[PDB]
Amino acid sequence: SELLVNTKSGKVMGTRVPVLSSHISAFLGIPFAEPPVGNMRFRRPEPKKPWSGVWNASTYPNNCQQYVDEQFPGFSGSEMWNPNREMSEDCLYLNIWVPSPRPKSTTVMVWIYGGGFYSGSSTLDVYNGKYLAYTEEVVLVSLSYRVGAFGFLALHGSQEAPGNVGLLDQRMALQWVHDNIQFFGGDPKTVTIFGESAGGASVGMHILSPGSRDLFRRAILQSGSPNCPWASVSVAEGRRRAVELGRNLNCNLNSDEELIHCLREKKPQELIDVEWNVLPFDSIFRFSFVPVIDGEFFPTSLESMLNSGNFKKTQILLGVNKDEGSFFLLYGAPGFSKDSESKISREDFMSGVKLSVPHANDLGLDAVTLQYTDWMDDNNGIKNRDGLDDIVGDHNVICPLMHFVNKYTKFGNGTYLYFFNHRASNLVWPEWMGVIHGYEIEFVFGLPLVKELNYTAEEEALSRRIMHYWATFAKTGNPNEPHSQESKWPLFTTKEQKFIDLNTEPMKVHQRLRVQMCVFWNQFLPKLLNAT
Amino acid sequence: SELLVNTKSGKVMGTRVPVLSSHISAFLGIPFAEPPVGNMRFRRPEPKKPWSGVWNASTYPNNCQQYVDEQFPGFSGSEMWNPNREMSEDCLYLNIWVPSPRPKSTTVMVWIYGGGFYSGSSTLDVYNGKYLAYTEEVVLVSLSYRVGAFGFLALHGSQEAPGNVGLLDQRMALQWVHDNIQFFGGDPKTVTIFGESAGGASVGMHILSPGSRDLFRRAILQSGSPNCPWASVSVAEGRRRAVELGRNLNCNLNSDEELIHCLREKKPQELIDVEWNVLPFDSIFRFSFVPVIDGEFFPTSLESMLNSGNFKKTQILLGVNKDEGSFFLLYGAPGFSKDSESKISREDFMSGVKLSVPHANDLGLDAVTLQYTDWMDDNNGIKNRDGLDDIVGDHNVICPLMHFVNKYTKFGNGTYLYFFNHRASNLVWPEWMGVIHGYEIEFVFGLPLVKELNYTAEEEALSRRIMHYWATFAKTGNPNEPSKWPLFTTKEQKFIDLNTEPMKVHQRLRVQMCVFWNQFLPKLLNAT
Ligand SMILES: *[C@@H]1O[C@H](CO)[C@@H](O)[C@H](O)[C@H]1NC(C)=O
Ligand SMILES: *[C@@H]1O[C@H](CO)[C@@H](O)[C@H](O)[C@H]1NC(C)=O
Ligand SMILES: *[C@@H]1O[C@H](CO)[C@@H](O)[C@H](O)[C@H]1NC(C)=O
Ligand SMILES: *[C@@H]1O[C@H](CO)[C@@H](O)[C@H](O)[C@H]1NC(C)=O
Repeated sequence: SELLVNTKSGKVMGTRVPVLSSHISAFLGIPFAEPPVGNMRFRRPEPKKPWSGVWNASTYPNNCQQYVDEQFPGFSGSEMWNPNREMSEDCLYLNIWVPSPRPKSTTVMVWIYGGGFYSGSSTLDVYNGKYLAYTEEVVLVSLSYRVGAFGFLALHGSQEAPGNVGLLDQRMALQWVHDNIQFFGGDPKTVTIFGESAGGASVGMHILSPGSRDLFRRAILQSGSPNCPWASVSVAEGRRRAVELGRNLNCNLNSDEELIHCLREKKPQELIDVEWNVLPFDSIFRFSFVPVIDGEFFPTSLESMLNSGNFKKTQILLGVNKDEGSFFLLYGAPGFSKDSESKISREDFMSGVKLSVPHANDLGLDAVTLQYTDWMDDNNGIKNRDGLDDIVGDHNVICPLMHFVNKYTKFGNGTYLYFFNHRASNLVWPEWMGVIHGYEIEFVFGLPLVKELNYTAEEEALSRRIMHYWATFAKTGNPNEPHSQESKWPLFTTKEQKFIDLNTEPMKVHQRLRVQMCVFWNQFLPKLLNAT
Repeated sequence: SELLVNTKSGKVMGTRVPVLSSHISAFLGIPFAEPPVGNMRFRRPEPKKPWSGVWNASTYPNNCQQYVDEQFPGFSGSEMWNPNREMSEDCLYLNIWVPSPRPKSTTVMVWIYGGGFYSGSSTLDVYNGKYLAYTEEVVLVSLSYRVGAFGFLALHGSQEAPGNVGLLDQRMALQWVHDNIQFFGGDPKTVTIFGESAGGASVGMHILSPGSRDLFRRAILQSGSPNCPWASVSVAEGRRRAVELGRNLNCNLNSDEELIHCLREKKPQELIDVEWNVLPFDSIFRFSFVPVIDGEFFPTSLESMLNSGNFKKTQILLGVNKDEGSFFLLYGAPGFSKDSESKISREDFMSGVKLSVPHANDLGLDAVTLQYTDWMDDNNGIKNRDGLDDIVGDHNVICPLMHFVNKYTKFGNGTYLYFFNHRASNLVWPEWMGVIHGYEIEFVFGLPLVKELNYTAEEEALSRRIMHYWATFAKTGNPNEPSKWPLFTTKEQKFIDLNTEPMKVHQRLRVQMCVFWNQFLPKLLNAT
């Protein structure tokens, strides 16, 4: 049968799902590892031992234990990111969308959800893969990984909670695709991994990690890179937060054994109710438990690896959105509201920069302030809002990614940079937020194609050309169809540094995405802070 | 006789001079101090001893001993600033232009030449005071002071070479005006001291110094303020440079007394030939012997005086030119030429900022570089040239003056700020230099009023309104006579452009860059 597939770990039964007046096969909730429960919490994942019979893979699996956003109860703008299925530590499953009839050895694209490494699910509506798998004729995989303490608690030295197990969970799902995707009509030699935000950081992390390199062909990074200030911590910082989590729950802090054993006795929600209390400073765009530069998953410092070219050399397609930071200012900085224009006073602007660059000293803070303050009009609420907006987006996403793209391009075999700046017609968030963090995803996933979602005709075209760029890139390493016809997305070179805007208007080629601000964030500020 | 005046020091005989198809009286080279020669070298000035008979005040006096610019021989653009009389240590004299007939108790304006404290003359053509004295009916005086080591060699503690004697020469000339100007129809109670560059800084220094405050009513500072980075040094740096000047001339350095006896045996030119060797860094807009913060002429640090309001409270009228730094890049920065557009490679730009901010560490240099580099086009020679140009102008003149203006206005009784940006139609310097340092001077002195100088009619009108602003201000404390030049307040921070077009009011002159130069860089350097 088309829906019955025999994998290396057991039989699986999918379900025929309708998609845009047609249909396709979907294998949902396929396990790829042993439930990391009990004495398995915090430990490296273990392959799902083979099962007998037929696994019912017709419904979405559970979502990993995570923090749930309740800021705006009922609001679709925020609710669309919360788990839409029951949470559980038993959450290591992957979803697959196969074109019907089943391809022979077609391109495969593996999605890695974002969520600051503290949240995220593979079952969200904006990640429904039937549209992209169907339209571009690709085998689309949806993986999952442990988040928060459950996936990144790190006590370097210990083997019970070594850290980066969330990254290892992803790697095991990738090793699984490598071993069984051929049975679903996918070609394991042509697999592309792509993700947004924390997911984009992950992709760049597999690009770097020797243990992940051979498990994929190419990579796509959306609004995130391995070197983001919020994407990792030192073993020292990791241990401290680990111990502080224990302190927070009254645990025996004498040994990693006692601390860990204590943590494993707590219910999931207990660890989550205190998750945010371990951060070093009051801040925005900083998450408690994230990847650690251990010296194993990451041989050396991310920078030294980027400089020496120690990473997979292949093709990459990456980019960012116009307003990466508004979402985070709305939730954590004073003066911001989703119900107003959020004009910021000079006082709140100041509080906003300290909140945005929590690791900076006074001199650093003055440098940032000066770099984004129009001193002829310092009391302009609008310029203060947008300035603070750019600070958050530049420091946390755009510039770290530009540093990555420039370093990588020195060794890579092809780079394609994009600047997504389209404000969706049916956006439910206030206009001041602009092109919000995560809102290029619904276009990558073809949501604009479904009529009842009420997107405009031009947004459907944008979605269609974006999915095609992604898919064509996945298949060939180039988003452009060889001597096709339409405008050509140019390669990003260390010399020209070209990139295109992604929106509903004709293609526009640009150069040096936000160099001025990024030179500040990538070169000057670091030297300023390093000096004291 | 109108040309014969009895001063408290002795008789003076002036000379009737023609000015724009008319005449006025001119008393040139009147001694106000004892010749600071021989044993008087480096010492505070001594009042001129009364003479008997009639002093011939019909011709300009000597210019003080100074380094002479020879970069462009014959070139009028640089020549107009060189001594135009015999140089001599016997140079403490002042000149006076009195409108004819001799007015009765009228406004007095005292000019103090600039020149980095290492040069300058009161006899230059651009300082001829007949046009301004005539046109605005004011009594115009140009004084003189010792420059270079002769006026600022400072060995604090010593009474033989205490430093700041050049500022004192200035003060003695003012004291002389305060005592004798009434005899020329001047009103000692309505005296305005004005100067450009080093002279503008001097004006600001008299504004701060308790010993100078009662000798004048109001002040005008052009392209200079007391707090300029090149306008002063500490007693330690002053001594260090002094001792180094000795080292350069194989002088006995065992004691100040021996070092000083040695320096006094040398001919003026021997001191000058080594003057520049005492600077601490390779640099531009940095001069060897300048005023020193001694705790005497300057009670405490310039900044503390500005903060505590420890200075004369009155009306001030000051400004800067659009391109203050081009003159200095041309003489000391790589890539610059007088006969070229001077596009600056990226390499020359780098060494250029290094030369402009000699005291900064590497982080400071990166900060300055980042602040002035358009990274979407960093290999643009024009932008690199203009950028380096603004760095030198902003750091040395504009921002230091703006910090001064903002501090003063908190206690002052009236501030009028200007931004002069009119490129002379008949300028001999290349276009890239723009509105050059010192070139608003010819307008203040009304040179555009003389037909054979080939200025345009609009430049003559500009000169006339500038002179009237200066004179009216000098005369009432307001450049406006009852388009209004708005008063500068700490709140509005208004200022006007000074050019051939109609008046345009603006706010916060170069505030973005000056926040960097006045607040961020200093803090960066103090922390690193
Ligand atoms: C798989 O589960 C779905 C959802 O309840 C159900 O409709 C389907 O019949 C199940 N498959 C079998 C035959 O167990
Ligand atoms: C990629 O590598 C191939 C083979 O080494 C080479 O021919 C090609 O020029 C490279 N392309 C890029 C964009 O570096
Ligand atoms: C004053 O000195 C000048 C300069 O030599 C001389 O020409 C003039 O005749 C002198 N005045 C008189 C008449 O004493
Ligand atoms: C100047 O001083 C007078 C007298 O004290 C005062 O009334 C006036 O407001 C002051 N003007 C300015 C510009 O400060």
